[PDB]
Amino acid sequence: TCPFYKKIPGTGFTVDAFQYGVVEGCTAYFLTHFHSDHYAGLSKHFTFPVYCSEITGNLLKNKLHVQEQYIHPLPLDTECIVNGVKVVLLDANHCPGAVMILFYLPNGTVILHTGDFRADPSMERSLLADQKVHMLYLDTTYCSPEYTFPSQQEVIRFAINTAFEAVTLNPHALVVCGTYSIGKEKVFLAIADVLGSKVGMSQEKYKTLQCLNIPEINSLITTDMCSSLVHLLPMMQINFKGLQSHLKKCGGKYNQILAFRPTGWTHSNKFTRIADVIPQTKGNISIYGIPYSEHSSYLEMKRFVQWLKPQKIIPTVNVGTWKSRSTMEKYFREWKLEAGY
Ligand SMILES: CN1CCN(C(=O)c2ccc3cc[nH]c3c2)CC1
Ligand code: NI
Repeated sequence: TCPFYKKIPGTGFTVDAFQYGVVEGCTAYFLTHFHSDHYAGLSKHFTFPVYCSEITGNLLKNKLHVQEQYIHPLPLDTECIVNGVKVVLLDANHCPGAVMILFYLPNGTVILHTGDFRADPSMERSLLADQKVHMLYLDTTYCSPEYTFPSQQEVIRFAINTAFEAVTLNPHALVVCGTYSIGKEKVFLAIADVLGSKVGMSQEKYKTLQCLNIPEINSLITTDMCSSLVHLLPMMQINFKGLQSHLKKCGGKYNQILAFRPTGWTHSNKFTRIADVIPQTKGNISIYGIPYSEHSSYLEMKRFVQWLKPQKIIPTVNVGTWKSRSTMEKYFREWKLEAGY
């Protein structure tokens, strides 16, 4: 059964609701982004209209084999009419193709669904600018003040400088970056760029990246592993055993591995600054966990909501426990009282 927080009232619409069979009364299914918790259920056999961004539509067609006749891509920042209701897609600052959705209900109510997002001040100058929003369906992933992390720019600076130092000291070092979904591409692209290398990867991962409309991508990625000194592997292989195994396969080209795991928040954010981060090392392998987030920090989320001043907030993450729900509700009230809405 489809949960209430995936339904848009006064419409025939659901958001990220593909794992519940045929949802009674749903005339159009929206998909915010191509992450598996959100697309779970879509396949070549899906025969209802799916509304999404162009990038998301490319991934549906080529990775899930959804038939073209049911994929309805919409341009960003453009008023569109869907089944008699005005909608707008906005960039979510999450992974490639991820959007927020504005719904203008026939009765005058305005609803913003953030999908997954990393709130940014730049959103305060989109089409949201002087738009009254009555209901906000909010990505509350990190809705607690302990969740701090650096800017994406600071984390990339650390990664570039770390990789460049290591490989300039040892030209026979290989760099490895973990991945398990789309998103966080800047990590491996920025490192390859500083090293003057293409990024080497599996055919399956290459296929995925070719769907993302990234400028000059043919110049940056390859399936020829032998030509590359930056390799991408599944996140599950980024451990001492898995990396030792990989090094064996490279045929004595390399004698050291520097590897990166781009996590979200971890407990070491409560203690350490990005400049001070150190790896776990065993012999000729080192592994850095770097806090590259594609979700709002607590402070970023707070600033967005206090700027927007919604009348009602509906959380879409951490909704399964009474303790989480009570904690989030207490922060929303704090934010409202501080800002005066
Ligand atoms: C930053 N943002 C906050 C929310 N917001 C309103 O609540 C609002 C109030 C009054 C009018 C009158 C026309 N449009 C309006 C929008 C728009 C500005
Ligand atoms: Ni996501």
